Parts: sequence; structure tokens; C-alpha cells
Amino acid sequence: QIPASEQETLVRPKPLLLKLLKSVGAQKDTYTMKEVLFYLGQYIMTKRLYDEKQQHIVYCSNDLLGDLFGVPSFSVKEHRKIYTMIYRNLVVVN
Ligand SMILES: O=C(O)c1ccc([C@H]2C[C@H]3[C@@H](N2)[C@H](c2cccc(Cl)c2F)[C@]2(C(=O)Nc4cc(Cl)ccc42)N3CC2CC2)cc1
Ligand SMILES: [Zn+2]
Repeated sequence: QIPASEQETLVRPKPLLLKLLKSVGAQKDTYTMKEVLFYLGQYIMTKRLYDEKQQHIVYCSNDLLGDLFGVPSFSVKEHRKIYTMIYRNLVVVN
């Protein structure tokens, strides 16, 4: 479904996404999607927003991640949906 090339996409985060990213990783102007997914994953894990042994759901109603995505929770299995939510919070650079 998801191609390997997606993780090579170069992106400029919008301000709220950039704020989230800077709380877990070095600040730079441009990131790859691989970086954005790693850093968001680490944000989720460190903050214990992910209930793995509970239908694999991230709960974000009480966190800026919920403002970023516009949902109170989401399944981590729904990669296509997660990409869409992330895409809306960045500009692709080419
Ligand atoms: O048993 C399954 O069937 C199963 C179990 C787990 C996953 C999940 C865990 C991982 C990864 N796959 C997921 C992911 C990686 C690449 C691209 C995408 Cl679109 C993606 F969603 C990721 C991640 O690595 N970064 C990131 C960032 C956000 Cl915003 C949301 C979720 C994640 N998950 C981190 C985990 C803390 C929640 C998928 C299926
Ligand atoms: Zn399971």
C-alpha cells in the first residue's frame, strides 16, 4: 500500500508540528518523512500516549498532538490516515 519512497519526501513543518519536533529532536528547517515519523513516534512513546496492549491506540485528546491531528485518538495501524494527518501539518519541498 505504502511505497518505500514515501520516507524520502523532504518536508518543511508548519509551526505547531515544528514545536512538537523540537521537543524531541534537533531543529532544522527541512526534514525527511522518515525523520518526521521517527520523532513523532518518539514523542508519543516518551509521553506514554500509546496504549499498545489496548487495540494499538494513541490517545492525544489531552496533548498538542491532538490539536495537530484534529482527533482525540487514532489507531497506529492506520498508516495511510497517519500520513494524511501529518501531511496537513507540513509543506513538501522539491
Ligand atoms: O501490529 C500492527 O499491526 C502494528 C503495530 C504497530 C504499528 C505502528 C507502530 C509505529 C509505526 N507502526 C508507526 C508508523 C511508521 C511509519 C509510517 C507511519 Cl504512517 C506510521 F504510522 C509509528 C512510527 O514509527 N512513527 C509514528 C508516528 C505517528 Cl504520528 C504515529 C504512528 C507512528 N508507530 C510508533 C508507535 C508509537 C506509536 C503498526 C502496525
Ligand atoms: Zn494486537
